[PDB]
Amino acid sequence: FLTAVSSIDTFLPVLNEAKLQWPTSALAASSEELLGGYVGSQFYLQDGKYMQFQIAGSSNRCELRQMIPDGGSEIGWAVDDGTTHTATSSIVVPEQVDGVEEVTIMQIHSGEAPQLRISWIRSKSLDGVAYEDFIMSTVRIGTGDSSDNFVKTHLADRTAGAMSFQIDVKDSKLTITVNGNVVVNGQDLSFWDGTDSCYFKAGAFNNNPTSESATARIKFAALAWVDHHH
Ligand SMILES: O=C(O)[C@H]1O[C@@H](O[C@H]2[C@H](O)[C@H](O)[C@H](O[C@H]3[C@H](O)[C@H](O)[C@H](O[C@H]4[C@H](O)[C@H](O)[C@H](O[C@H]5[C@H](O)[C@H](O)[C@H](O)O[C@@H]5C(=O)O)O[C@@H]4C(=O)O)O[C@@H]3C(=O)O)O[C@@H]2C(=O)O)[C@@H](O)[C@@H](O)[C@@H]1O
Repeated sequence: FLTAVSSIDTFLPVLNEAKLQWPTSALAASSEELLGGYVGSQFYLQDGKYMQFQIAGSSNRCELRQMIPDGGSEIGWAVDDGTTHTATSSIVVPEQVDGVEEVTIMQIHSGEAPQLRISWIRSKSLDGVAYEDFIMSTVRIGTGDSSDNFVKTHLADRTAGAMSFQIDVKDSKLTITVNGNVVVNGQDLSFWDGTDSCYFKAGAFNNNPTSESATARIKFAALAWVDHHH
């Protein structure tokens, strides 16, 4: 068998507060199964150090979903509880194979919709400007499908090396920090006030591929989910 992610220390904290959804939103592995060596080509320890996710198919996923720690059930939190909800990661996004067009690698999601997706995308025009092979944030400020429901931002061009992300939610404001630099500062999340079902996700969620067989692949050198009280 392939080497399991839980065979080293690095990812135990997040695995203790996650379930794995694969190849759909249906459960693939509970937190205890993840901590206890769940492994396959979709989810294995790569190069002795990376938690690697792989998935093919439109809207299929191999994704961690935030859980209450220590064997608990699904978590839900609010964007304005006065704490800071923080997701940190260090991600190697390799060159994606032909047919893969957008891969969501971190999210904030609720009972109804994704508040935030951080995704790699092959090609995209944003605000009249073309970008290629880059990392994007998509924030929902509404529940509809037209442009004004979203704020989409170029976060960084994709790099060969690891790229760090920090997602902070505090007092209905979102901050995104890439390689130590604040890119998105205080994006408003007030539309979501009253929602108590938000949670973090991370991994690989395959969006709008041109081929159903093309396999997205994303490597995490680090991932953590932490609520900071103030
Ligand atoms: O490309 C465009 O045309 C526009 O796309 C806009 O972004 C899109 C994305 O491309 C994706 O389509 C994205 O997909 C969302 C999807 O709409 C749902 O919200 C889905 O929800 C699932 C949850 O992630 C979660 O896995 C949930 O799990 C439940 C479930 O009951 C399950 O059975 C289990 O037992 O318990 C779990 C639980 O843990 O809570 O299931 C949900 C499900 O219905 O399957 O999540 C995906 C997602 O992961 O984000 O939607 C966005 C969008 O914003 O609508 C945007 O880029 C726009 O600019 C483009 O024009």
